[PDB]
Amino acid sequence: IQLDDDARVFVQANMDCLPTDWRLVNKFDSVDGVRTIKYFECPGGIFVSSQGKKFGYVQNGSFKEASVSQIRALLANKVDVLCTVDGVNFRSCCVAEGEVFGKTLGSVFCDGINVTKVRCSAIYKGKVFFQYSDLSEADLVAVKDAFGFDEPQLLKYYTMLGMCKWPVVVCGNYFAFKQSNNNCYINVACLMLQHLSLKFPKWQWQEAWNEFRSGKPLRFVSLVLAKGSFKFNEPSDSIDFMRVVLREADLSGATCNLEFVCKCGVKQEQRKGVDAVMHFGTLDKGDLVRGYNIACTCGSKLVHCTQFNVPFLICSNTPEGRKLPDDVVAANIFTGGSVGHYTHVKCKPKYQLYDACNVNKVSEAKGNFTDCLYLKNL
Ligand SMILES: [Zn+2]
Repeated sequence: IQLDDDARVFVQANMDCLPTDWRLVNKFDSVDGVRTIKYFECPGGIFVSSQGKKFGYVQNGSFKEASVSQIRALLANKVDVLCTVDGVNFRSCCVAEGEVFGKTLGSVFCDGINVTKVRCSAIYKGKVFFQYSDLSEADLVAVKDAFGFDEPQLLKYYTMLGMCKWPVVVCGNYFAFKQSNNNCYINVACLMLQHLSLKFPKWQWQEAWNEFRSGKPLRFVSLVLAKGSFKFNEPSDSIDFMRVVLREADLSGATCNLEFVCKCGVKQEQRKGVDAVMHFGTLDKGDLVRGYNIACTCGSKLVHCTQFNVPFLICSNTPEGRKLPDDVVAANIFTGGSVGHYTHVKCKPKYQLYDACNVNKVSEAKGNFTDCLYLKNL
């Protein structure tokens, strides 16, 4: 015949199999004077047709040339979806069935999955679609309000959401991440965060945290990796991850009084929030009260905490072998060597080692500990 490849495909496909809503025409007509072959009749008074080799449709009395995709879209049931950039304001949009979402929506995620190249279907009806390309200044304001991100951070977030497909499994009363991409610093950090009650002012963070608490941490993890300077597949410190998390949380009630003494002189401060609950340079809470030394330009500062008003404490240090202080609830261990694996112990009632996705009663654990969590006697 003389039809275009696509058009030939479409026309002779639905020839040896004429669909339900249709009707075989197969006739000649004179539309706007021009000889036109009408192939089929479709709902809405549309006749899929050809003016020789040009392809299209007749509606009312006019012929319009159109791609097989445009026709296929015109005949299809439209699906309505909710588009947003921040998960706070939404607009309903229609997308042709069988068509690719990306065409009309730009880059999009749905339920944590990139669907920029998925083909539309009634299953997506009423689903939320997150857009993130071609963002106006208003959009970026919205994003800064709901995510606390700028544009590069947002793009990083969707990138991580794409790449971080780590299975998460149940281990006793906790969850843990299958090991890959040097993710154990994330694993032990989250094992520690699972003991904590937190709320987050920014909506996307609170929502992600709710999923986290219900055993679905990947979204939240992706937010954290986006907020910080973490690189996929690159090992980092558990304490950094925890710090980013806690910097995002509402810890306004948490304070403590600190005193420093060194050659530079004498300083007294009240630290608030994350600064009140995270401490570096000792693993022992008791040292915070009795005083301990950290390194400084002048050599070494003496550090003393005189007042605590905190929901919990995390004391961290460069990895060291030592007997665990008496009140520790959970701890991170950095086991060096060539690479550098992280594992985690919980102390009560059973002293237990969490390593990837296994749990075993501890027989002997000498170190090297890097983070200790305290919930009582503060
Ligand atoms: Zn000094």
